Amino acid sequence: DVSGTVCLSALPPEATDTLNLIASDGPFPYSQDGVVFQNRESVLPTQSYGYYHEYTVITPGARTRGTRRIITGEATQEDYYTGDHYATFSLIDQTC
Amino acid sequence: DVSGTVCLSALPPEATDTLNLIASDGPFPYSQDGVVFQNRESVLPTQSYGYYHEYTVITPGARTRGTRRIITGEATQEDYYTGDHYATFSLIDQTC
Ligand SMILES: Nc1nc2c(ncn2[C@@H]2O[C@H](CO)[C@@H](O)[C@H]2OP(=O)(O)O)c(=O)[nH]1
Repeated sequence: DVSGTVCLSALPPEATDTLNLIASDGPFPYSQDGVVFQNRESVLPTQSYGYYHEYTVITPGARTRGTRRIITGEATQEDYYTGDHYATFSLIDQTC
Repeated sequence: DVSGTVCLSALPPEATDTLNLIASDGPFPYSQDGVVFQNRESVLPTQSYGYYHEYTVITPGARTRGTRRIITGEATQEDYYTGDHYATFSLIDQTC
């Protein structure tokens, strides 16, 4: 299930950076940016393979790509944030 | 993010000195000169470990290494100046 909506202004600032890169189709910092998200645990609505894609939200100070991601779906403004490596997701509201 | 491009001639004269030392591969005045800059804070673009190196820009009168540095990247002409110990950076333009 999606755990509700979150305002974009409330997320780490790097979430805005990632959304801007998604809007321009990159260039992205990581080679794994833009791979298909398989939704293996069915936390997001079930869709055909390839509907969802994932992108890194950089965590400053982290030595890895970290645990923050944006997952896009195909619908307009269908962008989900996870801060916990795909355990929970929130729909991003870009208007607040 | 990088805060713009600045002409070399607009920087303190010591920045010119450090660039000339980098071009000759030293010798450098400080032992820390040439160590890897981690980009831990993700202020500069994401790159592999060892892409960036740090060099002192001497601050006149200081007893310590102070807060001024040049960070090189591996690309041609890719050099960043900070006067505030890595809080902000500007790209150096050696052509002006
Ligand atoms: N802030 C910061 N310091 C760095 C980085 N890479 C190397 N350093 C050095 O690591 C020290 C802290 O562990 C910092 O004081 C800085 O020392 P310098 O002043 O020698 O550059 C980096 O990515 N960020």
